[PDB]
Amino acid sequence: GFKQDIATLRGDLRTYAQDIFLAFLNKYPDEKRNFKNYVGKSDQELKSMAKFGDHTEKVFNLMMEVADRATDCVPLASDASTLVQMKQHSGLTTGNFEKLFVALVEYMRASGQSFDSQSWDRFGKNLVSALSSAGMK
Ligand code: HEM
Ligand SMILES: Oc1ccc(Cc2ccc(O)cc2)cc1
Repeated sequence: GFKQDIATLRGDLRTYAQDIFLAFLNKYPDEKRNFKNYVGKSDQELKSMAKFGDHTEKVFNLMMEVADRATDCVPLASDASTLVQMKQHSGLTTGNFEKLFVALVEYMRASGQSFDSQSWDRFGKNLVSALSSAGMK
């Protein structure tokens, strides 16, 4: 289930972080509005850009922590507040997060693998709720 999936993702985190983010950017190309430096690049080109590798991994490092601290796919209020309050998220709305988790669930649903895609969909919904409750528009 969900806890095992966190262990699976962590076991190959660089590869999952990159592949899931690329799945997001390719499903929702207008999301590059927030990622102007990733425009006009193939997947292989992006995976050779230092900040793409570094930042993607740091994002999924924290995403796996927030998942791990959750109870029944419901994140901590402190983790939602950190996500709303981060200088780097000043732009964003809950729709940006909903799209990331739609892409993550579809990636899991297409993978060869026994991911608990249902639990990740709930986690994305519940994180969106926590973000809205903690002040994200
Ligand atoms: C649970 C989901 C997410 C987590 C854990 C998270 C975490 C992070 C972290 C740790 C950073 C700092 C990266 C660094 O500077 O090395 C970051 C930066 C950023 N995040 Fe998020 N993030 C999440 C979702 C999103 C979403 C959905 C978007 C936009 C659609 C987004 C946009 C950004 C941007 C634009 C930056 C800074 C610019 C950049 O690093 O390229 N984040 N995020
Ligand atoms: O180089 C970066 C890549 C992504 C982000 C935020 C983020 C958003 C969605 C995602 O699936 C992974 C990361 C920040 C910096």
